Amino acid sequence: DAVSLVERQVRLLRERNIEMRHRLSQLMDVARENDRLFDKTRRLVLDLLDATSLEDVVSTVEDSLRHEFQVPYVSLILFSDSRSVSSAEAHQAIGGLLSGKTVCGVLRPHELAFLFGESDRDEIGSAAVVSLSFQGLHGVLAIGSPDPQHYKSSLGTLFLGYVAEVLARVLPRF
Amino acid sequence: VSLVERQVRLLRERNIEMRHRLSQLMDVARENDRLFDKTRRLVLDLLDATSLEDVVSTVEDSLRHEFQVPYVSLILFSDSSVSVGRSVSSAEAHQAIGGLLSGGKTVCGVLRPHELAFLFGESDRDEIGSAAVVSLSFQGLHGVLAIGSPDPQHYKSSLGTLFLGYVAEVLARVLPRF
Repeated sequence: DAVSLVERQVRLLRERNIEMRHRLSQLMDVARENDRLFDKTRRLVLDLLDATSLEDVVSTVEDSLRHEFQVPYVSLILFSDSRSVSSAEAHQAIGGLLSGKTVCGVLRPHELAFLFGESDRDEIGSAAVVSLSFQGLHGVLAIGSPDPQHYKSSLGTLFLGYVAEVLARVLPRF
Repeated sequence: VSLVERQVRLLRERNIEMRHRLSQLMDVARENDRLFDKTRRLVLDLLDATSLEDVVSTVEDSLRHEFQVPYVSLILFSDSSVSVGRSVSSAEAHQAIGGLLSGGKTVCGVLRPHELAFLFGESDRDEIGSAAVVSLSFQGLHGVLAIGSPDPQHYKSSLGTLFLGYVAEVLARVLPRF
């Protein structure tokens, strides 16, 4: 009885210590990931600020999103009356999507077609899109993944809005 | 009964040490989230700055009241020094803290009295325990940015390392425009 009590103290302490090892490990994982997202975002921001052409801006954003952030599907479409479409062509295709806020989850078939092309549409389960606007509408930036759980919430798609904020301020310089 | 007593004693120590370790890790994660957000906002505010005054004012107000740093120094270098904020000549800067301007590192966030007195105007700068200093250079040396804390271990923090350096890089790029 006296030993059974202290034995139970040992079981309870072990359970607690195992539980805290799980939390510690889970916290160290998210810490490491935020360090990455932070570093990749920094390099993106500085590379965008140091861009000398519109082509270098586009290349920077696509290279980073695809190969630093490991986004399966990336679409950056700039609007121009001069890839890029007319603003009027953009509203004809996907008008009803743009209206500062990030839209995510299951987009409509015809919107996935315009952003990601006919082929890729079908392998995209979730997607997040944002308008590139700062003192004018400069285009649209979209990211997509086959996992429909990825890019369903604001949490998973938060970086997209941060990039769009900076990218939208950089596009007018060209 | 003494094997089981010995077991409980070591399990308790281990348990206590883990709790504290996990607690600190949670505090650090929370502070880093707060700092990520303030940095994001500062970067955009800087890109949106419409003047030199707006640039320097935004940095100092943000670092002091958003980041909540107790000691803040922003000095711009200029021969013809005319400004609301602090402005000294590059020559004068280098006489006081030139080793750090040239890209040098301090030993354990410890500045020397004359360096503290050059960087920090706060009447209680004598209470600074550690500091981080970074020069503002991008296609030229534009000035110096410095933060200080009463805590001697603060120079090792994510603020002192990551965030300050990134703020400096954006600030160094934006200053040339004015």
